Amino acid sequence: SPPAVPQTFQVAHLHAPTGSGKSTKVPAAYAAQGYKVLVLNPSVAATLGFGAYMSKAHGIDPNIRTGVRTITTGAPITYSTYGKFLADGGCSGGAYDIIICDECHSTDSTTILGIGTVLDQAETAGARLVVLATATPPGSVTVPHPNIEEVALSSTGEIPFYGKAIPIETIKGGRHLIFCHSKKKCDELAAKLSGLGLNAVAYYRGLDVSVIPTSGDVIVVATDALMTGFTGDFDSVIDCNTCVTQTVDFSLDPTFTIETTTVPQDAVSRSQRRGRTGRGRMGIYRFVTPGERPSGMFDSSVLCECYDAGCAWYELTPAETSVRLRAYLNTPGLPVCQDHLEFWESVFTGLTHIDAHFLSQTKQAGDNFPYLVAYQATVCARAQAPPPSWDQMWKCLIRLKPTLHGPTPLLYRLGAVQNEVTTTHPITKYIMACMSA
Amino acid sequence: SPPAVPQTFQVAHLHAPTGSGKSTKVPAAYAAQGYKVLVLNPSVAATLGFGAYMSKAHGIDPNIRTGVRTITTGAPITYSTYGKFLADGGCSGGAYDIIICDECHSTDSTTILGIGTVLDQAETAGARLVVLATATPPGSVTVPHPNIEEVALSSTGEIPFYGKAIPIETIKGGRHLIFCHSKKKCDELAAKLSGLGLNAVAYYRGLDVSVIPTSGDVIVVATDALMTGFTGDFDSVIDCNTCVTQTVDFSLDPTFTIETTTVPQDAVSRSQRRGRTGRGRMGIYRFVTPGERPSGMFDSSVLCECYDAGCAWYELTPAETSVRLRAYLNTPGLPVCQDHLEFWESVFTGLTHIDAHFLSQTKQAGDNFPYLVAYQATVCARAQAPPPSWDQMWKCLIRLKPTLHGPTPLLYRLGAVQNEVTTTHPITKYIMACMSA
Amino acid sequence: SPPAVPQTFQVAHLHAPTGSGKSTKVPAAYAAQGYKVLVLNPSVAATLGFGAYMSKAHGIDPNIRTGVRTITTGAPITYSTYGKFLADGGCSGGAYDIIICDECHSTDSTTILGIGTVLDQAETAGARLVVLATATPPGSVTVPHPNIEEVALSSTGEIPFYGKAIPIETIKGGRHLIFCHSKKKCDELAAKLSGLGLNAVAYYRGLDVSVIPTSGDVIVVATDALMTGFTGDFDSVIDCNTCVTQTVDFSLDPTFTIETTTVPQDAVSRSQRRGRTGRGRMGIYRFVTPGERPSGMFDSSVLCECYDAGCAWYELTPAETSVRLRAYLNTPGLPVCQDHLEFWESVFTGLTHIDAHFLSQTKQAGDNFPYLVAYQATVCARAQAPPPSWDQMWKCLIRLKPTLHGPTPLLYRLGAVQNEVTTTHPITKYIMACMSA
DNA sequence: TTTTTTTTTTTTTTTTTT
Ligand SMILES: Nc1ncnc2c1ncn2[C@@H]1O[C@H](COP(=O)(O)OP(=O)(O)O)[C@@H](O)[C@H]1O
Ligand SMILES: Nc1ncnc2c1ncn2[C@@H]1O[C@H](COP(=O)(O)OP(=O)(O)O)[C@@H](O)[C@H]1O
Ligand SMILES: Nc1ncnc2c1ncn2[C@@H]1O[C@H](COP(=O)(O)OP(=O)(O)O)[C@@H](O)[C@H]1O
Ligand code: BEF
Ligand code: BEF
Ligand code: BEF
Ligand SMILES: [Mn+2]
Ligand SMILES: [Mn+2]
Ligand SMILES: [Mn+2]
Repeated sequence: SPPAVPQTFQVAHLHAPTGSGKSTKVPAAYAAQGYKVLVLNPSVAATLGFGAYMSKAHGIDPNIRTGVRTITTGAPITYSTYGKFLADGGCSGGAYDIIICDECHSTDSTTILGIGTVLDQAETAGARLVVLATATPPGSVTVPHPNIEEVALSSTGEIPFYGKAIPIETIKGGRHLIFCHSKKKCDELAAKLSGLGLNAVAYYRGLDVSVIPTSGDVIVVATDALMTGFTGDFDSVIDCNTCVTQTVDFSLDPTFTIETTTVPQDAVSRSQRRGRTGRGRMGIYRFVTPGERPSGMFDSSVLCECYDAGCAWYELTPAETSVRLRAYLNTPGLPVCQDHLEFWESVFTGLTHIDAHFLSQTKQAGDNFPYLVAYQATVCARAQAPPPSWDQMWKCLIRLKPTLHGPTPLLYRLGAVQNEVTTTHPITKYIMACMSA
Repeated sequence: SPPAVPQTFQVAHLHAPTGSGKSTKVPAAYAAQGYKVLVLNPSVAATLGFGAYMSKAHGIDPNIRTGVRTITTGAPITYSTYGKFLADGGCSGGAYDIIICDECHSTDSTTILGIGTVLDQAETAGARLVVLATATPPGSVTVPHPNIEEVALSSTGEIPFYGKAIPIETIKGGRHLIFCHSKKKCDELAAKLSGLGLNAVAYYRGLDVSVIPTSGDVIVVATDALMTGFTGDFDSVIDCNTCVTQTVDFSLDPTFTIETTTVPQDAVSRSQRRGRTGRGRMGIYRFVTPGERPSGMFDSSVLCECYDAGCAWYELTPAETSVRLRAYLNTPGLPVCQDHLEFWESVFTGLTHIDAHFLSQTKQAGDNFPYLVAYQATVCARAQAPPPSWDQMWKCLIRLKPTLHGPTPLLYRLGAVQNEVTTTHPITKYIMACMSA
Repeated sequence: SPPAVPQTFQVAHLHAPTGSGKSTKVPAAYAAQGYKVLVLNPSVAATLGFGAYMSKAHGIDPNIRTGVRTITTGAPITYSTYGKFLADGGCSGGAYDIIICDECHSTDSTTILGIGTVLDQAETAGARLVVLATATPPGSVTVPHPNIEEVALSSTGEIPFYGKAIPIETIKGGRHLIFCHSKKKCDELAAKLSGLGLNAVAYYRGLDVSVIPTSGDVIVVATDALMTGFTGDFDSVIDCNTCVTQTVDFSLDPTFTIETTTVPQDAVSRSQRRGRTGRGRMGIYRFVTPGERPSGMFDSSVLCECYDAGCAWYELTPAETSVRLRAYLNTPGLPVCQDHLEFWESVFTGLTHIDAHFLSQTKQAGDNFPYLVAYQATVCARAQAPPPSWDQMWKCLIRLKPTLHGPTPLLYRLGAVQNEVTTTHPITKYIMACMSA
C-alpha cells in the first residue's frame, strides 16, 4: 500500500482504515529502508503518543516536536504537529527524504496551512516523497470497521445525553471515551459522572494531556481534541454526533459575518470519532443519531481563518499565506473549497498596525479569529469608541470603558452587536470595496 | 406558612407577598431540617443573586446553575434557572427531597416546560415535596404592599415617558429601576439619562448582569428581564405599565398567524414589577397608567412556544413535550390555558429535517419561535424560493438571494409577507389538515 | 438666502429649488457659525441618506434618528424624521439653537403634527431660530428646473404604463426611478422589468432602504416613499402623474365617510417627484400627463388623520394634538386647511378604552386610520356584532366570527359596508351630535 | 371583474472545537 520512494519529487496518497498503522508502521517501514521521515499530525495528544509507543513497540525513539514538548534523539523519524512545524519556519534544507502529511482530512486552518506549506517547499527542500495519509479521503462515505460494533443509544439510562441516555453499566469499569461538542458539556458531564463513583476526566484544547491515565478504568469526556490520530486504548466510544463549525456570510451589513454554529457531524467526523476505539482490538461505538452529511468541501471561513492564523501565529504575510493555500487548492485528492484567496488576501492586507497588546490578549484567551477580534479592538480604541458589545470577546477594552464613547466603527460581524454602529471607517469602506469587486 | 414535608409525594402551594423571603428564608428553613432543596427560578439575574446573598446573609454557599455560571459547593441548597434545569435533563435520581418551583406565575415557555417537567418526574425521582411558590397566584388581584408607596407620574418633568414625564429630582441620586416594554426604548432612555449627568445603564436578555452595580447611585432601564425574583436594592421603580405579548390567530390564510403586540400589563406584571422595590425596606413605585387586566389565563401561543423551545433548545420530541405540558395543565393552582396540546403536537411532529445551520442562526439571533422561523427558511431554500419578505427575520437566506425565485411556500405567518405566496407545499397542506380536525 | 440667527425667537422661511442644498449645505453653514442644528425630514430614506453623504462630502458625521436606526456621534447637526421626533417626546431643553422643519410642503399627518409641535415648543425649549424649508411653498406653480429636461412619453414602447408606454432603450443601462401610485403596480412593473434582463427593484413604506444599490445600473419602481428629500443619483425619472389621496365626506349616514381615491398629482407632487433627478447634474423627466392641479390647501381628512396618529402612535391626547395643530394653522406660510380642530377633537375624545390587541394589529398591518379601524372593531366585539364587512381591513375580528351576530354598530364609514347596520350605538349618537353643532 | 401613499413599531430562559 505505501507509495514507493521515487527518484524525483512526487506527491502520493495513502488511504487505510483507522488504526491500521498509517502513522506508525508505515513511517517505520520507510526508516527501515534508510530514509529520513517527517510525520506531521494535527493532534498534540497523538504526536506525544507516538513518542512513547514507537519507543516500546518499534524500538525507535523518534524526535518529537510540539508546543508542549521537544525531544531530539537523532532518530530517522520525526513526529511533529502542523502547528509546531509552521512555528519552526517550515521545511529544512535536506532535512528529510519523505514528508508524511498525516490526517490530511483535517480542515482546520493550521493543518491546511501546514500541508500547503509542505506541498510548496518539499521538493525545493530536497524531499523525494510527500505522502497525504488519512482513513477518510475527501469524497468518501462511512464504511464498516471490522473491530467496531455500532450500538445506538436509547432513552433508557440514568445519564441524560443529547436527547438520549447513557446506561451506567455501559461505562462502569473499563476505558471509555465520550465526545461532546463543547467544553461546557465536557465539564458538566465529567462532573455528573465523577459524582457517581466513576473515574471521570474532561479533556480539550487548553488542558494537559497528562490528565488521561495510561491505564486503569477511566472515562474521558472530550471535544474533537481527541478526534484524530489519538490512541487511548478505549473499550468504547459514545458520540453525540454533533460538532461546532464556522460559516462566513457576506451580508454586506456592512461587510461580512462570521457565525459559529452547532451542526450534525459529517462522515469524516463520524469515522474519525468512531475510530478512537477498535484500535488493535474489538471495540464498541454508541451514538445518538445515525447517518451523517457528506464531506469533501469546506467553508470559505476556513480560508479566512488561515490568513488570520498566518498573521497572528506564524509570522506569515497575507501574500505568503496565499502562496501556501494555492499549493493546497491546486493539489488533487484534498478537500476542495471556493477559491476566495484573492479576496481574503486583500482583506487582511489592509489590516495593518494592529495593537500588539490586544493581539496577545485574544491569542491567550483562545478566541477564534484572534487577529480580526484584536484588529476591531484596535480600531475602536483609536477612535475612542466602544466595542460591538460588552461580552467576554471584547474584555481587552473594558479597561478603557470610561473614555470610549459614540458609535462602534464596525469592521465586520464576529458576534452580537449591541452598541450603535457607524460604517464610515476607512477599513470598513476598504473591506466593502474588496467585496464589490 | 411553608408546607410541611410529607412522608409520601405531594405538591403544595406557597403564597406570600414580594420580598417576604419565599426564595431565600423558606429554602433555608428546609435545609435546616436536614433536607436537600432545589430552587428553580426563571431569572438568571435572580439566580446568580441568590448565590452572593445566601452567602453573606445565611452563611450557606449554595450550588448555582445557569447558562452563564455554575458553582458546585456541595451545599444542601441548589438554585437553578428553569432553562438550565431543562438543558441538564431534568430531575436527577434521588438528587433532592424538595423541589421548589419558584415564581410559578411566569407564563414563558421555559417556566411552563420546566414546571411541567418537575410535576412529571419529581415523585419518580424520589422527591417528597414539590412547592409552587409565587406572590401573585393565578386568579389574584393586586393588593397593597406595606413597604411601597404608589405615586402616579404627571406631565411635569423634563424626561418624556410613555405620555407622561419623569422629574429629574425624582431619580437624581439613589438607586432606581425603570421598566420599558422594549430594548429599543431601554437604550434611548438610558442614553437620554446618561447625557444628563446620571449614572444610567440599560439591561435586558442578552446583556451581562455585571452592568448593574452592587451599590452606589444608579438608574437601571430594563425590560421584564428584571421583572421577577430579582433584588437590586432599589429606592424606587417607575413602570410604563405596558408589556409585549404574543397571540396566535387561526386565520386559515393558509394556516395560523403569530402576532406580537404591545398591550397593558396584567395584575401579575404590575405586582411583580412593583415588587422590585420595597424589598426589606420602604420604597416608591411610580406609574403611567393605573389599574390593570386580570390574570390566570395565557394564550395558546405560549403552548406553541413550548413545543418550539423543546425542539430548538431542550432536545425534546413533540410527544415528550406533551407529556410535560399535560402534567402542568392537569395540576390545580396554576395558570390555565386552552387545551391545544394535540393540535400543536401534531403540527411540530410534521416539521422534520430542519436545516441545522438555519436553526442555529435563529437561536443566536434571539428570534421568537426560532424553530418555526428556521423551518420556513428550510422549506424555502429547498424550493429555491424566497422567504416571506426580506426583513431581518429572514437574513439567514439573503446569502441565497441570487438563486431563490418564485412564490414563497408560506407555512404560516410569523410577520409581514411581501413576496407572492403559494399554499400548495406538503407541510402547508399538512398544517391546514391539522386545523380542519 | 438662509435666515440669519436672531437674538430672540423667530420663525423664518427658506425657499430654493430641488437639489440646491437646503437639507445639506444650509444646516452645515449654520453649524460652521457654532450653532447646534436639528433637521427634521419626513423621509426615512432621505434622513439615513444624509448620514453617509454629510460624512464624505462635508466631513461631519451627524447624529441620525429614525425608527430603523440611531447614531449618536455628538456632532452639532442632527437629522431626524418627524416620526422619530414625535416618538421621542418632541423638543429637548436647550438641545438646539436652530430647528429646521425640512420639506414643510408635506401634508401627511406626521409632518403636520411634527411641525406644529416644533412651532409650539421651540422658543420654550430655547431655540432661537425655526426654519420652514421647501422647494415648493404653499401657493406656488411648477417652475422650470435648469438641470431637468422634461420629455413626455408616447404610445411607442414595449412596456405599458398608465395609458402610455416606456421604451426599453430609455431605461436600459444607467440609474432610473419610476413612480407608481400604488405598491401593487410597483410590484408588477418591477417584475415585468426584471423579467426582461433589467436590474429592477421595488420600494415603498415597509421595505428596507438597502434594496436600493448605492451605485451601478438600477431601476427603482416606487411610491411617494421616494418623493421628497431623497437623492438616489438617478439619470432620469418617469412619473405616472397620479397619486393616492384621502377625503372625508360628512354624509350623515350615520356620521362621516373617509374615502381613499386615486387622482391627478398636484404641483407640489410634480415638482418634488421631478426633483428626484437633476440633483447636482443634468437629468431627464418623463411623464404621462402634462400640467397639474394647484396646491396650498389640504383636506379636513388630514386633520382627522393627525388625531388618529396622535392617539395610536405618539401617546398624545386629542387636547394635546389640538394645541399642536393650532400652532401649525396659525403660522403664516404653510399649507392651509378648514379649521375643524374642535370637531375632530371632540370626536376622538369620545373614543376611549380601545382594545389594545386590535390597535396593535391595525398599526402593524399598515392600515390607514389604525385607531378608527381598531375602535370600530372594539365596539363590534363588545356588542358581539360583526364588522362592516369581512375584508382584510377587519381580519382582526375573523377570530370571533362564530360568536358575532346581528347588525353592525356602524360608527362611521371607512370602506364598503356589506352587513346589516344599526345606528343606535352611544358612540354613533355621540359622533352625530358632534356634527349637528 | 379592473381597485388604496406617506412617517411612528417586538419580552422572557436554554447557547461556540479545532
Ligand atoms: N499511542 C499508542 N498507544 C497504544 N497503542 C498504539 C498507540 N499508537 C498506535 N498504537 C497501535 O498501533 C495501531 C496503529 O496505530 P496508528 O498508526 O496510529 O493508526 P492509524 O492508521 O490510525 O494512523 C493501533 O491499532 C494501535 O493498536
Ligand atoms: N440578592 C439580594 N440582595 C439584597 N437583598 C436580598 C437579596 N435577595 C434577597 N434579599 C432580601 O431578602 C428578602 C427576601 O427576598 P426573596 O426571598 O428573594 O423574596 P421573595 O419572597 O420575593 O421570593 C428581601 O426583601 C431582601 O431584603
Ligand atoms: N445622499 C446623497 N447622495 C448623493 N448626493 C447628495 C446626497 N444628498 C445630497 N446630495 C447632493 O447635494 C445636493 C443638495 O442636496 P439636498 O440638500 O438634499 O437638496 P435640497 O435642496 O433638495 O434639500 C444635491 O444636488 C446632490 O448633488
Ligand atoms: F486513521 Be488513524 F485513526 F489515524
Ligand atoms: F415574590 Be418575590 F418578589 F420573588
Ligand atoms: F428640495 Be429638495 F429636493 F429637498
Ligand atoms: Mn494516524
Ligand atoms: Mn422569589
Ligand atoms: Mn431637502
